[PDB]
Amino acid sequence: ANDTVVVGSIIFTEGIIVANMVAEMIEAHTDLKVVRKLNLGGVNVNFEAIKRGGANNGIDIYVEYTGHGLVDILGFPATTDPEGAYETVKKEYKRKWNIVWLKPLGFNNTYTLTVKDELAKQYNLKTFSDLAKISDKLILGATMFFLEGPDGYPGLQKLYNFKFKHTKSMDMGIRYTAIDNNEVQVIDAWATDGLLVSHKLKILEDDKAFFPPYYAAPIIRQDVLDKHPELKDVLNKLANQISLEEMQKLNYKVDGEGQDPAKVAKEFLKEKGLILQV
Ligand SMILES: CC(=O)OCC[N+](C)(C)C
Repeated sequence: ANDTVVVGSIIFTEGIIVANMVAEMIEAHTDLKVVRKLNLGGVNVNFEAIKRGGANNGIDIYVEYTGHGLVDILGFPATTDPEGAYETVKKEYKRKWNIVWLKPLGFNNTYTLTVKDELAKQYNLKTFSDLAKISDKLILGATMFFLEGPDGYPGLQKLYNFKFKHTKSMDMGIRYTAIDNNEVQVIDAWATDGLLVSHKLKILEDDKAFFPPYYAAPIIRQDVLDKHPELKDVLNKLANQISLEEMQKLNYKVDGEGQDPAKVAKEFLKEKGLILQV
């Protein structure tokens, strides 16, 4: 039959690694072949693509974050525990879109606000509220995802009354260079970022609990499951197989050591026995 499915990803390190793992798992454990589609734009492009589906110049599968689905359903930022966010997006995406959330991969790749350790020491910063009190002295460098998202800086700024001198929209790797050079003093470090535990930075505490959980999980069209039911158990073989620490190390293999994400993804799966060597 030569059936194929389309796995989509935004172009960023973690997204392409986990999309590749999904692709490798499908090709290793089923007869299906996988088109890897890369999307440019924000955290909405994959959602609109999966509504279209692989037969309609969209995608069939991608790895989504629970908190993004939660804020999209609610229309307002909220906080809840991981199960609250996961069960809510799973039930709602099935009802409204016939999209199936599979099990979480294991890590929570949340937004953070992060400063240099020395700045945190110079002002005894521990929390977002501590930072807000001195924010009028500081420049924020952040990803376009953070600056444009409803769950990002817009709602965060209003809750804490952040007063940064200005914000600079920056590519993901650039923002680490920028804080290192003191071009900015705060960045939206993401919890799994490969360069994070490598730059002498302090992650501050979200003391008012603005952000939702951001647990990554594969999601798939129901009609693709209807045609290839084996995909559910195959993709759920990834369930809880990637801790925060594991994801950070894979991200660093790409961003810090220059390895290509296809090789990084496949070697991880082989090392953990999730695929066998052919
Ligand atoms: C681009 C993207 O989807 O990144 C997911 C991580 N997060 C929640 C910090 C934005």
